[PDB]
Amino acid sequence: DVFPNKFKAALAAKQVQIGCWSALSNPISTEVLGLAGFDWLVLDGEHAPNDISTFIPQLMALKGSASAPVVRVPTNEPVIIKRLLDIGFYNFLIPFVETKEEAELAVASTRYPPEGIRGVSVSHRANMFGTVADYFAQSNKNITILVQIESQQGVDNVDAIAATEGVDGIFVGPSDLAAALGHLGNASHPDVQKAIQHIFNRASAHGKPSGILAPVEADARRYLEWGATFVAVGSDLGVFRSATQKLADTFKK
Amino acid sequence: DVFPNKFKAALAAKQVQIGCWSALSNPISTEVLGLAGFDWLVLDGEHAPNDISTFIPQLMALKGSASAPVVRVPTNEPVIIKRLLDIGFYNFLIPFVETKEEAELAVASTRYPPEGIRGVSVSHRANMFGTVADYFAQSNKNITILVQIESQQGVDNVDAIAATEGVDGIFVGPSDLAAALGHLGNASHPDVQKAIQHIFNRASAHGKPSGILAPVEADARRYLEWGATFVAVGSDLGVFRSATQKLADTFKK
Amino acid sequence: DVFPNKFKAALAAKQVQIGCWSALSNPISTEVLGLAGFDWLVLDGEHAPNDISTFIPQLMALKGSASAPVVRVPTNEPVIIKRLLDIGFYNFLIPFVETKEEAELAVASTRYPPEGIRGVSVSHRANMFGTVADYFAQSNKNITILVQIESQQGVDNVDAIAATEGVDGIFVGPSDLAAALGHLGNASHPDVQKAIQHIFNRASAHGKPSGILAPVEADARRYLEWGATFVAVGSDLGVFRSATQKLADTFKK
Amino acid sequence: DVFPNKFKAALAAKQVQIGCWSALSNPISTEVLGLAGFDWLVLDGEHAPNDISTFIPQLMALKGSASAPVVRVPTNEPVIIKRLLDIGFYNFLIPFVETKEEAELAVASTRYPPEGIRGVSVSHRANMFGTVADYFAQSNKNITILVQIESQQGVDNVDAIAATEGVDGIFVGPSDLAAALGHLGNASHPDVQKAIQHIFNRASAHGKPSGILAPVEADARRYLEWGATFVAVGSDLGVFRSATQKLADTFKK
Amino acid sequence: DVFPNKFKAALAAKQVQIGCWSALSNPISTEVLGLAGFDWLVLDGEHAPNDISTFIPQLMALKGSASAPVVRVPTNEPVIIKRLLDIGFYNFLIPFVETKEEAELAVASTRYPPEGIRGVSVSHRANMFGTVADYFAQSNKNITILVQIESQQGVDNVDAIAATEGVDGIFVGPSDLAAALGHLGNASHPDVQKAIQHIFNRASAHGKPSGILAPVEADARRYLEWGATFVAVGSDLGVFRSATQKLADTFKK
Amino acid sequence: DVFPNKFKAALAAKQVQIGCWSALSNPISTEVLGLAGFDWLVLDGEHAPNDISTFIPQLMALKGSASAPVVRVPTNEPVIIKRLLDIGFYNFLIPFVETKEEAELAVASTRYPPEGIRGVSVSHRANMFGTVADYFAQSNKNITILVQIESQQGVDNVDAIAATEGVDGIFVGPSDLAAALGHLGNASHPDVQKAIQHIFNRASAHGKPSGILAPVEADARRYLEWGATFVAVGSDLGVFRSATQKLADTFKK
Ligand SMILES: [Mg+2]
Ligand SMILES: [Mg+2]
Ligand SMILES: [Mg+2]
Ligand SMILES: [Mg+2]
Ligand SMILES: [Mg+2]
Ligand SMILES: [Mg+2]
Repeated sequence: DVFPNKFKAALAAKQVQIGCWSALSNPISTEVLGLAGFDWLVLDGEHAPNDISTFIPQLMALKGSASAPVVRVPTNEPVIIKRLLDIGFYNFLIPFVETKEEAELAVASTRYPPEGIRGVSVSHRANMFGTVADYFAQSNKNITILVQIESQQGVDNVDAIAATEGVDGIFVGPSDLAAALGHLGNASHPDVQKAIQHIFNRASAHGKPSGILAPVEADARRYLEWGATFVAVGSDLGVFRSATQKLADTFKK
Repeated sequence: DVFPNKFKAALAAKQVQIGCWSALSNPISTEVLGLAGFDWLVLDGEHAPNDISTFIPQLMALKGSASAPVVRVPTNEPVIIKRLLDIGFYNFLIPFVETKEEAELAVASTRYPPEGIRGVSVSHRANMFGTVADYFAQSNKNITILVQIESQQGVDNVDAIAATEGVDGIFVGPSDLAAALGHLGNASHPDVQKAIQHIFNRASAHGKPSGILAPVEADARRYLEWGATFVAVGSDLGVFRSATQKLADTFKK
Repeated sequence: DVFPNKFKAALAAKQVQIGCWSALSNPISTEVLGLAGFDWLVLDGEHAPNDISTFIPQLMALKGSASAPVVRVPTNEPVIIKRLLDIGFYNFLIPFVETKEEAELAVASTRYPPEGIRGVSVSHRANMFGTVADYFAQSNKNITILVQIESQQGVDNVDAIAATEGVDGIFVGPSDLAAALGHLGNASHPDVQKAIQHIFNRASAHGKPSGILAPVEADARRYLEWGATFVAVGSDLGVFRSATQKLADTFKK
Repeated sequence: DVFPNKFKAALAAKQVQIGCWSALSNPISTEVLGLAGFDWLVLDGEHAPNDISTFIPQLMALKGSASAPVVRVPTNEPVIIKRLLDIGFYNFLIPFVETKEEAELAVASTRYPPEGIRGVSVSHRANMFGTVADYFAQSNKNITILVQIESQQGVDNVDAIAATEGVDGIFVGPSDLAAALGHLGNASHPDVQKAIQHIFNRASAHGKPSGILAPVEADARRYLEWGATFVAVGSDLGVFRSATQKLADTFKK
Repeated sequence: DVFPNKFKAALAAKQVQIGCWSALSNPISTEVLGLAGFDWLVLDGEHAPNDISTFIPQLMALKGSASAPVVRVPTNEPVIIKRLLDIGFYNFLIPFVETKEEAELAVASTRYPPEGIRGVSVSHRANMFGTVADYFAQSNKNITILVQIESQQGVDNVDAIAATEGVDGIFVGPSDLAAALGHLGNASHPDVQKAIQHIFNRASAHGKPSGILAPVEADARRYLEWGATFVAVGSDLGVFRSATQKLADTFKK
Repeated sequence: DVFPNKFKAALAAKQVQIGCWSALSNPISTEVLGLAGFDWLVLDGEHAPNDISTFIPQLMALKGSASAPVVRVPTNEPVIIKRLLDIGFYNFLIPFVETKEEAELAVASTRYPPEGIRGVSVSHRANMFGTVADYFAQSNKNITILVQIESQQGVDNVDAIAATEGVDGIFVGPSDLAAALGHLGNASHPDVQKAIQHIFNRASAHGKPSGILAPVEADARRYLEWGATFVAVGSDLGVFRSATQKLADTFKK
């Protein structure tokens, strides 16, 4: 049931995918998170204490969950992507995608030659140790590549990036984008808001779905109205912090 | 700093202490939990996958937190209590205390001879490796013992148990008490509610504060009105499960 | 999905169940082991370095596997069984069951009151954090109890043990039985073989299936012919040791 | 290589064995500790955060070290001893041995039937997965049992305990003995010193070597003069705490 | 109490800071190390088995310690620095800083745009999950950057490096410097000694404090006399090795 | 006994070395794997979930094994090699070695200046914390460098690569080579077979031994006949998968 990648297809079909970020970096809470019904969960390897050692336990925790696991790599480089592919990730979120070349490299990092440069191994979690049918051929067509536009250069080259073959979705990272535009900590600033819609619009111009992280409901709904389809509406860490604080406050004397 | 035990003092003063249960068994989420402001947190070793290997990481995660760490032991026996004391626990929740003798044994398990049977070690987290002043003497007077009345025999012997020297609080375990009274999964049944009130009354009669676990706000508020002072109003697990499901439902209905 | 317990049903139907022991105590190899197709896998907590900290990772590794996970507890006592139940084990192998009383205690340790003495918790892996329907009621009828007859007293009391309500299967532990009969390391001795057949006969007399661990194919096949139905035919450790040595020998003689 | 047990032989010969306690509970520092040249190292499972999960890593860290690994069990009970034996421990320190019966039980817990009650497993670290020659037979004669006399009853019954077959050494636990004699934290009190000498004398009377833990050089040297042969002269924790504080003080006064 | 960074200020004030290296890579011994009173502790990620998985446990172990935690990164590259910042490190030691450009990149790696290129996340250990006041603004002014001059190129460009804005301290790595000058294993060679004082002197010429690692007391004091202020006087590993060996030797027969 | 490197010498002597790949990434099974008698074991860090955290436990597990540990790095870059050297690896397998420059960099990454660029540390597992005699000098001559030729560029430059000083062996990675030649998943294709023998032949032309991974016996023997000497004949993962599946199939009804 590994292939076809249902998430990748849903995205292409322009269907709304509701997601949740994951930074708690442990299999116990992540197993619980997998019961919520989110369409996709982002195991953050860039801003959370996640790595191969924590990723496998969480992927195992998510076995049976309807949620599509997505790894947000620490950076766009071929080696860590090679390693994350074999441990079982079929969907990737690439931070700071600033040029056409970088978008091409990200895609190539997930495809075996001649299409890409992915290193070959005959047995691992990805092909469930040789039990995944026609693995080598099917893998090349079933990896989701979501590139993050969150820098001025990325915005400048958004068209070339979105036009890149293999780039399945254009994702806006609000915090870094805001910082890039001189508005650190203030993504709601008008100029950042304009940049966001511009990114969504250019994604659409190239037939690629757009996405974003929006933990504030009002923002998430506005982005959805603007045409975004794969929207992360919060994070396990954020809801845990908020919910635990609220419970304590409710009884505060 | 370690001593005097403020939590123990707060209980003796019959001051309200709002707590939260912990079963996520990992230092990452627990550090966040420590920011909530709960007066006490129960690291569950009876019904959650916690053990000494997970307890120390979480105790370290809670260093600096205003929340008093309390360990709920897997069972009332000397050995594990001996080990939990040395790793840094100064507050204990003892499950299934059904007789005066069992109450006395729990207390004795936390005190050095001649008062108790606690094994002696000269350096460990508890005396912060020899840096806690007058440790041996002060330790015996600074351990909190909270006994759980959650069985028919426990209810029958509640007076002798509450009258036991060293028993700092009388805690009601709703689920086991309900089951013991023939109402598994129905702690709201009048038979159970009546026993709870009775337990609270007898704790008061012997000058000991009473407590209970009540994840439903209405229940927690009723128990507080009845006079319980150390009330756990939820769990990190319950809060996490509910909050994540809620976020998903908000967008997926 | 969790209930009804198919393994328990298969045993009641006297259907053959081929199992494999597990002592490698890690999620990496165990996930691979789950692909083999064994009807049941025994995560050994008595003679292998397994504990709750290693059990959950392996249970997660086995999610989706057709193999029924069975835990062989370190000893027949209430507390550890209580803890193993909540982390997600629905099938148990109990070592050294020597009397009717011990058999009854093992069964009781897995059932909530009034039928048993199992401690109650409202959320854990066992009820998949509150998502298992009618959990409390169904759990009591869906736990498999396999008792090990591996001592002289166990043999003497095999009838009373097999007649005990809740005892789902009569399992022979070859090594301990051989030692108990004065033939340490020689389970093939006629004295031992005779006791095994006798045990199988008495299990059948009380309508309970019998089982045994037999890493030698000829032995396993003989025991199956004698009528044993849940037979462990090897271990991940034994298989690994043998296969790796064999590969090396093929080239180094 | 595994057998014969050289440490056990050294004790029988009444040869001095200098040991060091270990509580740092991790393989990194323990590997370094194994380079020190101590005759024996005690991996403390009673007063340090050690358990099977930390024991195997440290045993592996000590492979090749001339130091004999000794585990100090959390308590004198059959089950944990059974488990510690299989993971690779051949030398045991038993806390609170107070009667002849308890001494006999500790010994029996390490020997296979008919001599003892040790559970049988055909492959584990102890027999290095089936590579230790004549394992079953040799194991029964190669386990070291060191009993701790550290309670008033233990002192009263020291003769019967020392006379017990299988008891290889009589070890004095200073801290618990002092506490038992009403001198908590004052093992130097004459009452305690007198009991120690008496214990040493009775061990000698029954042809068994005596030992003790003495982190203060003057104390260790006095005990050696009195006739103790297996003396732990410190702990990795005590040495580390002292040495690091000393280095800091050298520059900060 | 996260900001202001007291260590960073102390350094700027030219106050002597006594430090200790840490390579034991575990929270147990590191918690003990934090009680010694060192002004700073270097959790080595370049030559010790430390990484994100070991760093968080040790940072938690150091909560409450007066010692300022400093991470010595594996190499000077933006990605690992990004990750180490979010896990809670506010002080960095950068190995092999050989050019002005590299010094600039190291500084920029720790500052949010427009000042630097640090990736943005709204919740993590660094801002204690949103509880650190005015975090985004304050963080950019509270990160300590200590660059290592330990290569011939670094020596050649020491002036440009020390003149770089954001470079708070010039640290000499003796072992690599010695090797670079053709004196591997002999930092005491006259030419290496001259290079060291030259580095200290150029640091001073640009108003930046100088530092070095000197486990031999005589060397540490000489360097202090030469004007160095942040001097690491040993390591947890070195003192442990020395102290354990000395204890054993003291009793060697 | 660390130096001289016996494996490195055996290779130079053109002696056949039978190896086995390791991807199970845990110390339990790897300790067992070390008993098989393979001449070398490759702890895979490129296609298996291995890293520093898993490498040290496995190296400790292999202490006492006659098998030479070899790490296959995730990629050819100086930083991870620096780190792997200090943790105790003396033999390296470098993936995708495509040019003379890259071969030179790999060699240099393992040698201290002036020969190479290896970073210097005075105490770590590699010099067993200062106990390895004449370490600094001997290390530079005792590291085995095995470069992988598994790309078209590597084949084109095989002569320059094999001629590089310090390159001890030319290893063919079949899967990547096949993919590079347009035959993904089909290394048996005639053109790949020709490329393999060509690589072996060019290795010989420069006096360097050749090696390859060949899990199919017929292939391994053919390669040996072609002149290859360090041949990996399988993997722990592959044999485990095959052997466990076979055992289950043997009894399948
Ligand atoms: Mg971003
Ligand atoms: Mg309860
Ligand atoms: Mg048995
Ligand atoms: Mg003691
Ligand atoms: Mg250096
Ligand atoms: Mg390859």
